[PDB]
Amino acid sequence: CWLCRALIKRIQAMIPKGGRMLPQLVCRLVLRCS
Repeated sequence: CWLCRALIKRIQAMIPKGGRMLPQLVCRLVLRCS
């Protein structure tokens, strides 16, 4: 009478995630024109 321990380890595999590069430098940083 347990098994539920399997659903829990599942959440364990779904905890991943991140992202976030933010490459706006050259965009508004250059605008040399000259």
